[PDB]
Formats: sequence, structure tokens, C-alpha cells
Amino acid sequence: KISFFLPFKCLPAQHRKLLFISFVCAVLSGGTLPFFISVFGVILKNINPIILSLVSIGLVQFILSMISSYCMDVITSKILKTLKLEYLRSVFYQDGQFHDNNPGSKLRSDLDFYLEQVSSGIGTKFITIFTYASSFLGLYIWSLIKNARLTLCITCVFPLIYVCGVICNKKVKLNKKTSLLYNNNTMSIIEEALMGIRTVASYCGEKTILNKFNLSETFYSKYILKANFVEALHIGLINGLILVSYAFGFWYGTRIIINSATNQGASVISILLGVLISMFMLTIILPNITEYMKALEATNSLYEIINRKPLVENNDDGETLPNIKKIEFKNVRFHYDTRKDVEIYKDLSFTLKEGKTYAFVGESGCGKSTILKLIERLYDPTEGDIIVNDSHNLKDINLKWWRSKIGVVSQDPLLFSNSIKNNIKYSLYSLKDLEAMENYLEMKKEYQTIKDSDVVDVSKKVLIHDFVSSLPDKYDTLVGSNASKLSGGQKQRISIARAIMRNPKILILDQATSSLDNKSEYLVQKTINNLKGNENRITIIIAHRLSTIRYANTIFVLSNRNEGSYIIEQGTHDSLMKNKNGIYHLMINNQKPNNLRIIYKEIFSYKKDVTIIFFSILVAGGLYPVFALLYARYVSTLFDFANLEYNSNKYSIYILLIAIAMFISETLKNYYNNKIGEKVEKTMKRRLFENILYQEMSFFDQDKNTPGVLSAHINRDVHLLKTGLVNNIVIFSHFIMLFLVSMVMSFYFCPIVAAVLTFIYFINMRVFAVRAFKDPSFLIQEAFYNMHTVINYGLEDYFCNLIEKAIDYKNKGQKRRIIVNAALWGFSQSAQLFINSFAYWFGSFLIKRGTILVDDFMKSLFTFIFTGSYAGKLMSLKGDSENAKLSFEKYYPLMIRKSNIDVRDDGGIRINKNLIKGKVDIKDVNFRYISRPNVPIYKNLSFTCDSKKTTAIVGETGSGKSTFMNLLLRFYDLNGEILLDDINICDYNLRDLRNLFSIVSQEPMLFNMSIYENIKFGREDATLEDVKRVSKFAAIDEFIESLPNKYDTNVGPYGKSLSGGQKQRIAIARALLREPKILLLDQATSSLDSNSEKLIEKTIVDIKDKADKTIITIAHRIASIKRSDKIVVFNNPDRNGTFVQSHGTHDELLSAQDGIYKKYVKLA
Ligand SMILES: Nc1ncnc2c1ncn2[C@@H]1O[C@H](COP(=O)(O)OP(=O)(O)OP(=O)(O)O)[C@@H](O)[C@H]1O
Ligand SMILES: Nc1ncnc2c1ncn2[C@@H]1O[C@H](COP(=O)(O)OP(=O)(O)OP(=O)(O)O)[C@@H](O)[C@H]1O
Ligand SMILES: [Mg+2]
Ligand SMILES: [Mg+2]
Repeated sequence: KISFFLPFKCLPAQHRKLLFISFVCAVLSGGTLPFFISVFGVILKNINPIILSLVSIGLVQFILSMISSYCMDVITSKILKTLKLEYLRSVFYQDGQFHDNNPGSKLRSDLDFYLEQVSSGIGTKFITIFTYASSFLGLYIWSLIKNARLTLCITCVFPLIYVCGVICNKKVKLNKKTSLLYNNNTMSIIEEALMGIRTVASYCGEKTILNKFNLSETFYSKYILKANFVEALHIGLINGLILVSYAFGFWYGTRIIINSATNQGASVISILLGVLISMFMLTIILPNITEYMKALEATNSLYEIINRKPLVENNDDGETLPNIKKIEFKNVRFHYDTRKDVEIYKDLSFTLKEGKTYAFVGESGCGKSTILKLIERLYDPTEGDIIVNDSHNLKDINLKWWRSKIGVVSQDPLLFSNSIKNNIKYSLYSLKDLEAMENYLEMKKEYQTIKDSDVVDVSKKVLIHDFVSSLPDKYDTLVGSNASKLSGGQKQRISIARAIMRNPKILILDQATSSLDNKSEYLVQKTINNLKGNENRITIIIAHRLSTIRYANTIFVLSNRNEGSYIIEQGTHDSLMKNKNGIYHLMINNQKPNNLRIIYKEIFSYKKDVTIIFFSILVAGGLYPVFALLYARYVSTLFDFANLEYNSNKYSIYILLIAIAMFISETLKNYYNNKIGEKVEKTMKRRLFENILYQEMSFFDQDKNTPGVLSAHINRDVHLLKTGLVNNIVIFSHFIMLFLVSMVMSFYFCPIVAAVLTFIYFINMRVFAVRAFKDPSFLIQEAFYNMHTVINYGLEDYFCNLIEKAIDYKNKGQKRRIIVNAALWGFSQSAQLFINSFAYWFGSFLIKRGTILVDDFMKSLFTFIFTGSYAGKLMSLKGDSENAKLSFEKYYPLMIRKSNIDVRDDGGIRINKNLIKGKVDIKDVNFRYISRPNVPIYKNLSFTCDSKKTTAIVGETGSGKSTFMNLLLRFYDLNGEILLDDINICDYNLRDLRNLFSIVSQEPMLFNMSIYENIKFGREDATLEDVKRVSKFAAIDEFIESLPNKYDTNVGPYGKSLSGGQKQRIAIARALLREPKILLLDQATSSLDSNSEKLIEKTIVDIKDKADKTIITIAHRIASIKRSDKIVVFNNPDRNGTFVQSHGTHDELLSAQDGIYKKYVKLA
């Protein structure tokens, strides 16, 4: 065993008393039915006071049962809050090795899988057990005092039912665990598809994903259906065993009758009829024990994750030094966990003092960013040490205080999606929390102390104050998901400002000036190298353009030329190039309302599946009241002896025949339920995702249709249907069949009372049917995608407290919807006696009149007890049925919506890839975004690229360079024209338009498949030989052939298990395999050293030496621009638009008229 009361362990003393009250106020309400029997039996056989007593005990039953339902639904939605908060707080404090093996899409699935079990095992189903177990003892203890030997045969049977459960549970968890893995698999395909929709749409790979989705769901439905078969057999078998035992009891009971009535109604019949009700209660109890025993394992598995202990603990056991000096590596080694057989470092060691600048240079696979991550203690070394100030090791200093001084600008900027000033002010929270919380909550209030004076000047210091002051909502406008609204240089400037604001002692810049022109870079560098406090700090620059590090106290050069990188040179700018003919000299010489009808229509189509369940419900529903015959026709044939033994042997065999029919009906009722529900779930899951995957780009720029929201809709609110909407109907049908059989059985005795009270039961049945700060999922996904920023700037408790205010905001009807359900639950348990009292009332008159007898009245009233007692099951699945309908109503329009720009339209000019000139002409252009329609960008653009020529485009940051590309691929429609071979782009049947282009985007992206499949994206029919051929021009087919599982190696999610230079060359290779007619490049050499850069340049100029390809490029390095044919300059003198100024300079007209190009040539 594990335990019993785990979910109720971590509670305060304010809810434990509520638990005690809810426990005690149910046993009382349960022990009134046998008390009612004991009173009614003695009072019937002998007017106002008795009716008043009956109504009074009914009322106190109502009042006692109303409280237990209110004081139980309050604990449920506090446990379900506490667990979910404790889960995702010991995920932020976990080390980095935990995040490599456990992707973010694997955690959400487990979370919202186990919480469903916990919710469906501690709700209203917890109290029905205890309130129907009291009625068991009330009738079992009564029947025991009279004759115990007749009754104590089932206690010998209790051990046998305990054995089926063990095996029938052991044969379940295997399949459930095997299905959870494929669930985790198919959840990692949705997020990666929605984040990279711009690439999927461009390469037409939105059909390859559907096949993976369908395979992963097909291997899932099989195992889940195989698992939920055993559970339909277990409960179907227990009923049969119980009825067989009852048959043995009846057989033993007839023995004393045949003895006495021969050798010398009846009380024995009464005893057996009292025993029957106990078994009828066990029929209701047992199918809720399992669902409670499923929750213990789930919450155990959750506490297993919550009580994890990582290697790098963020305790408060560290130290606090005065100041920072002399970081020092000493014989460091390191390797990663996935690739245990791939070493990186040989003998890494150096020293760094304060008040100086430093630099790192090398190839694109060495260890630079790995050092960046190794300083901040995301990871730990294996053999060396990072001793600080020659008397203290880094594994003994307080991590919070150490991170309270470092400013970071990473190789991939990661901003949140609220606003600019809040993103810039987030740097200070981790310092104010140190000021307040370590003095004497004083934290949540001092965040207002941060005034709007430092934001202004720190924005002035990065040349963004002018642009941010021109648009509406200066410091209040919001940025989209991953800051998709802004541009690259803008995000770099925002991150630099966020780093400067806190005045760090240590600063680490990792390719921060990659997407910025020469002039702004020079000005920003002049600003940073004279900032206040520069007399004592340590700045660490990493760069590929060696012009920015001309001044530096030391320059470290390192290489790996095949078992580990190492340093080869040390010296300044002047004392390094003139010394020898090393690598550095070569480098510097190189540079120089009625919607639910859609569901039922799908249910009433599997015609042979709805038939069997119907004929099984018809048999399992009414076979308890049919026993009423078996006694009557038996008791009618007691005083006709000399043939009694024949009947006695006959009716026991009839009971056996009924027992063997209970089994089949129950198990076929319980299995085909889930079989029908899963098949609705699959279709409703597929259609939504399929429709969403073909929509346009503006649909994804909206505020609410974010990637973290849609996945939750799909998974959760398509899974809810199977349970709620398809099980509740089955329950209603079972109840209806009980009622329809009981009303037939009651006419057999006396039709008057039946015709009277069926009306009342119909009315009481009608009551049950007709009675009726953003989201949490946004924040959780937004945190899981940007874990590095959140760990660097110390933002765990902030999001923790911020998600609580959304859980509470979503729960507002959580208070009103409970009292209604509690009143209904009380009315279910108290609607039985109010009717019996009225029956006695209007029966006394007719009995006194002399028209109806007492016996038939009694045994016509007694037979409705089953349908009176079964009403408690009409309240176990109400909330999940309502939530499902609400969710369906608020995701149906996504399912039905259609797109304006759809690739499936197959009508238009079909274009062949044999006769194409490749001329792109522009007549006039005017464009404006919908997110902020006051900012004009383009005004009368005019330029051309003729055919098989090379064209270069230079401009200022924010001018619209990476917007022409998007307009050219039908991401956004137009006022103006763009012509390909003198015909507009809107009339080409864009399946072929997107076939002959090939882009190299500004931020590459990869998926969790292998390299072989990522390079084959789009073009499925291709051999490994073509891949080997095309991976040679990319200058990457040496690293891959030094690696286990060369082309079968699995990259991580989004490409995090590779570097930036590799991720980019792989994208280049992917673009070259398609054999494109038009090649679009956008900063294709931003993260590459000069050697790889000139190799790819050799490939490009070789391709340019021959015809049959039209190339367009964008770059800031002046070196790779002179070899073009025409150079186009964009400008924006007054902030109203852009127009062409220069045209066709080609490095021969650099200063003829006043322009900007004459600066960009000389500044670098
Ligand atoms: N999570 C990971 N698991 C396993 N290996 C990794 C992981 N992240 C990076 N690597 C490997 O570590 C090596 C070093 O990568 P590094 O961070 O030094 O790239 P880089 O030098 O910054 O590249 P660039 O110079 O182009 O920016 C790479 O060869 C890469 O394959
Ligand atoms: N999704 C969007 N919604 C609204 N406006 C946008 C969106 N994307 C870009 N913009 C606007 O377009 C302008 C320029 O965008 P773009 O990214 O094309 O410039 P860029 O030339 O790529 O900049 P860089 O040269 O730094 O990459 C920005 O000022 C921005 O306000
Ligand atoms: Mg890097
Ligand atoms: Mg750009």
C-alpha cells in the first residue's frame, strides 16, 4: 500500500473541521431509510401527528445532507490549487540538466493528466460511498439478529473479490504508461508547428505533420481501449458473484420451509427481501472505490516530482563577499549529458581582473556560449574549478547574490509580451527583493518605487528614445508573442537597455551588435565604453566582426585543430597581427446555441455500436424488480405441498440464469461507452487542428489566439467530451429503464396508486435536467519558452504570485454554482419520504372507504424503492458536462472559420519550373500594419531586379527590409503592385509560387526530428546521396561525420541542442536542396566566422558564374556587397515613409551625391 488520506494531508486547521462536519453529516442522512422502514412497518398495521413526524424527519434529512455537499466542494478547489502551484515552483529551481531531458511539452501533459484523475476521484463521489455504506449496515445488522447463519455466507466470499482487483489493476498501469508516452509525443508536434508557422507555410510542409499526428493518435487509441476493457469486466463480474451467493442463500433458506411446513407468507421472505436491498446498495458503492484508488497513485506521482532534489541547489546557505575580483579557471573539463562521448575542452584556464575589457575569438563550434552558461552556474564542471578572488569557490557562494550583479545579452534575445517599460524595469525586482525581504510582505509595494526617470535616460543611451517617442503609447504599447511586432535591432537595443539599468559589476555581451549598422554600432560602443562606474567592472565581449574589439587589454584566440578546443594566442591588437603569420593575421587580412447538434449527429451514425449498448442497458436496468415475480409465484405455491422440492430447485436455477446475464450486460454496457466516446474525440481533435493549420498570418498576430492557448483548448476541451457528455447520457438511460420497468410491475398489483405517483416521479425527474488578469496557460507557456531569462534575472516568485491572481479570477461563479448543486443533492436524498407520506395519506381514506385492501397497496408501494434510491447517481457528472458545453461553445468558431489566403484553392495560372525569367518589378507601394494603423512605412517604392543578377539592399534599422520578403510570399496582402514577369502575384495559384522561392530567414528554426528529416523538409522523395552532396556547399559535412548517428542524430526541441552557426548552415543546406529558381537571403552570415563565410561566398559566386538562378541578399557587412551588380538604399528623413535614393552604386559610386553609403564604406 501507499496510504489513504494523502490529498487531505497539507491543509490548515480551518478546512479539517469542515471535513469532519461533511463526514459526520452524511452518516446521519444515510441512517434514515431503515429508520423510516422500522417506523412505517409498525404504523401501517395499526392522522396529522404521524404525517408531521414524517415530514419533519424528511426536513432534517434535507438540512443535514445540504451541508456535506457545500463543505466538500470548497476543499476540492483548494487542493487542486495547492497541487498546481507547488508543482510549477519546483520546476524553476531545477538545474539545467533537468531541462535537457524533460522538455516543456512533457510536463504540461503529465500535469493536466494527473489533475483530471484527482478531480474525478475526490468530488461528489467521496461522500456517496459513506452515505450509502450506512444504509448497508442499517439493513444488514437488522437481518443479522433474527438469523445470522443464513446471512454469514457472503463474508466467506469477501476475500475472493479482493483477488480480481489485484490482477485487473496490474494489467492496466502498463498500458496507461505506454499511452502517456505517445500523448507526450503528439503534444510536442502542435507547439513546434504553431511557433514555426512562417516556415511551414513557406515550404509547404503542412501535410507531413498530419501523418505524424495521426500515427501517434492511432498507436494511442489502441492501447487506451485495451486498458479500459478490463475495468468493464471487473465490475461486471462482481455483480454476478454477488447474485450467485444470493442464490445459494435462497436455496439454503427454502430448506427450513420444506422441513417445517411438511413435518409440522412467512418471515423468511421478509428477511431475504431485506437482504436484497443491501446488495442493491453494494451495486452503487463499488464503482466509485476504483476511481478513488486511481487518485492515490496520481497524487503520489505528483509529490514525487514536487519532492525532487537537484544537484545545484538554490538554498540560502551561501556567502556574501564585499566585492568581486579575480575570476580564475584552473584545468576545466566539461561534456554534455546526451552526448557522453563528445569532449569539448582540453586544458581551459585563464585569469580576469577588474577595470578591463576582454574578447573571445574562434570557430563556430568551440565553447564560447558554453563558457557563458558555465560562469552563471547553470551547469558545473567535471574536474576543474572557478575559484573567485583566490580564496572562495563558486560552489560555495550564494547564487542569488552572485546573480544580483551580472548583466547578460544573449545570442538569442527573449522578451515577454506585456510592454516595454515593464520589461525594462524587471531588472530591478531581484534587487529590491534583496533590500526588503532580508531586512524584516514588503516586496509587492516597493515595486512602485521604481520611477520612470531611469527608463528615459537609459533609452536615450541606446538611440531608441527617438523612435519610441514618435509612435502612440510611447512606453505603454505592447509587443506580441516573442516580440514578433518589433524588429531585430530594436529587440537588441531593448535587451541592452535592460542590462544597463541595474549597473552590473559584470557584463557579458554575446553577439549583441549583429543586426546593427556601422554608425549606430560605433555610437553605442562609444556610449558603453564611457559609462559611469566603468573604473571598476568586467565586460566580456564576444564577436565575429573583429573591428569592434580593436581596443582591448587582451584577446583570447582558441581552436580545435579533434578531441578538444584550446587557446593558442594571447595579446593585444597591435602585438598579435605583426608577430607571426598565424590565424589572426589571416583573419584581419580577410576582412581588412444549438451547436451541440453537431455532436449527436456523429453519435447516431455507428449503428451497430449504439444497438448492442441499448439491448444491454435494457437487460441490466430491469432485472432487480423482476425478482418481485419470483417471490410472488413462489409464495402462491407454498400450501400445495408434495411437489415443493421441484419448485425450490427450479427457482434457484432461474436465479443462476439471471446471474449469468447480469455479467454480459454490464461489461458490454461499460466497454462500448468508452469505445463510442474515443471515436468522437479523435475526429473533433483532428478537424480543429487541421483547420487552424491553414489560416493566415494576421490570425496569429491577434492577442488571444496565442500558441499557449490553442493547445490547451485542443487537448483538454476535446478530452472532456468522452467522460462527461457520453457517460451522463448512459446514466440517464439506465435510470429511465428502471422507472419504465417499475411502472409496469406496479400495475400488476394495483394500478390506481401507480397512475397517481408516476406523475409525481415524472415531475421530480424533470427537475434534474432543466436547471442549468489573463489565462493561466498563457503565462505557463510564456515562462517555459523563456526559462533562461527567468533564471538570469530572478523571476520565479513573481510569476508564481502572478498566476494565483488568474486562478482566482477564473473562479467567480465557483461560489454560486455550489449551493445549487447542494440543494439538488439534498432534494435527491429527501424526495423519497415526502412521497411515501403523501401515499399513506391518500391511501388511508380509500382503505377506510372500503375499496382497496392493505396488502396490495403495501406491495405496490414497496417496489418503487429501487428507482427512488438510484437517484443519487444523477448528480455525479454535472459540472464536467457543463464545462464541456461551455468550452465547445467557445472553440466551435475556430473549427468552422475559413481563411482569406488558402493554399488549398486549386484555381489560377499554373507555372512551370522550366521557362522562367525571374524579373521582379515594383510600380508603387503603400503599406500599413493593422496592429497600429498610424505608422506609415513605405511611400512610392521603385526598383527592379532584372534576371539572373545579384541585388543588394542596405538601409537603416526599422526601414522595412524584412517586410518586402513577407509581402513577396503572401503573408500579407496589399495599394500598389508587385509584378513577377509583368503579372501580379495575386493570380498565380500560390502552391507553385511558394515552390520556386527559397528563403533563409533572419531567425532559423528546427524541429525535434533528426537532421536527415529536417533537411528533407518539404521534399520527401530524396536519397541520402543528395543530402551528402548539398551538405558540402554548406561547409558542414565534417562535423556531422565526426558524430555518433551521423545523419540519424536527434536535435533538441527548437534546435536548442545545437549552436547558432550550425543551425544556420543546416538551413542553408535545406534551402539549396530544393533546386530553387529564386534565392532570398536575409543575414545569412551573421553568426559565421570568416573562414566558413568565405567558403559559402565561394559557393555563391560559383553559382553566380553560371545562369539559371536569381539571387537577392540583405547584409550589413560592406565586404560582401561590392561584388553585387546593383545596390539599393532606403532612407527615412522625416518619419512618414521610405523611398529610394541611390541605385546601382556597385562600389564605384560611393560618394557622388550626399548619402549615407559613403559613411558605411569608411566606418568599417
Ligand atoms: N544541450 C546540449 N546538449 C549537447 N550538446 C550541446 C548542447 N548545446 C550545445 N551543445 C554542443 O556544444 C558545442 C559547443 O557549442 P557552443 O555553445 O560553443 O556554440 P558557439 O561556439 O557559441 O557557436 P557560435 O560560435 O556559432 O555561436 C556544439 O558543438 C554543440 O553541438
Ligand atoms: N507584426 C507586426 N505588426 C505591426 N508592425 C510591425 C510588425 N512587424 C514589423 N512591424 C513594423 O515594421 C517596421 C520595420 O520592420 P522590419 O522588421 O521589416 O525592419 P527591418 O529592416 O527588418 O529591421 P532590421 O534591419 O533591424 O532587421 C518596424 O518599425 C515595426 O514597427
Ligand atoms: Mg553561440
Ligand atoms: Mg531583420
